[PDB]
Amino acid sequence: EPFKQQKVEDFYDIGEELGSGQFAIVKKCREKSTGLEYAAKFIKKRQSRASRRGVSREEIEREVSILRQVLHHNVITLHDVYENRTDVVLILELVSGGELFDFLAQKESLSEEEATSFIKQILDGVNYLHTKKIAHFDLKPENIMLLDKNIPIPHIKLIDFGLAHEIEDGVEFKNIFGTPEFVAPEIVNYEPLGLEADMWSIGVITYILLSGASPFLGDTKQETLANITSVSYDFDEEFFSHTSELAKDFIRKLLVKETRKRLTIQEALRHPWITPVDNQQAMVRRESVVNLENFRKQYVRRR
Repeated sequence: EPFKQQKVEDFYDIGEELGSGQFAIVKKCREKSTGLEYAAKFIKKRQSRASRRGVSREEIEREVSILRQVLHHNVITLHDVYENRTDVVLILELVSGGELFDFLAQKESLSEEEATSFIKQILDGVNYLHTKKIAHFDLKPENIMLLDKNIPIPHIKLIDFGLAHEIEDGVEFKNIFGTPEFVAPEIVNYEPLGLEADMWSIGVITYILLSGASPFLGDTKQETLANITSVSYDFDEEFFSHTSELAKDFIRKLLVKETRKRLTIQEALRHPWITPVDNQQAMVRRESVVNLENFRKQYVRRR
């Protein structure tokens, strides 16, 4: 339905900053009428076409269209949409538990069983999207949030659908976007895009989650892109000495250039590392640990 033309401030209390993109600013908010808390995403609108600042009507309407479709316990929910002269404001589910990687860095120990549990949460959210032919296109640790960091096993919420796109039958979608470190070769090569790009990103997130190291990240953006296109990564024993074989197989099957060869979200969920076939493989996963020393070190370096 239409965006609300009323003043956001007239119906919402505005609190602290939660974050921002280049073209958006997210703030904690409360609906005066209900007393309920949400997050208000203020997206700056473009003036005409050649504007350096602002997001286009098409891109704003796409994000809204996608968010209005999604109702899943591992995905952020949309509440309301407002529009003024400068901004289109998205009223979203309040997510305030911080980044998953922040929480993990806090743990005294982490087993691969625990790790897979969090990974499955992401996989469950992505599956829901992919079933609806929706690609997220921006899967990275920043966009992997939690509701509450104070329950034993926190619940993951996938956020920021600014780059999300509905995959159409027989329509070629080609674009260059996202954070270099996490993008699939087809993005870099300006080649047809689909749901496969998300699966590559999951492989990168898993890699970092288990090691602290990033598979393709170089000294510069130039190096990073060269590594991605040539698929040049390793399981160095400095970072992967504790890692199980199935964990490496899971990643190895996700970091594949050929899109048709890469695991689908369904194939990823069935994979023995996520889903043990017998008690043996379940116990191997249970006893395998993540070196949080390396994970923590590298995460603080991201701060």
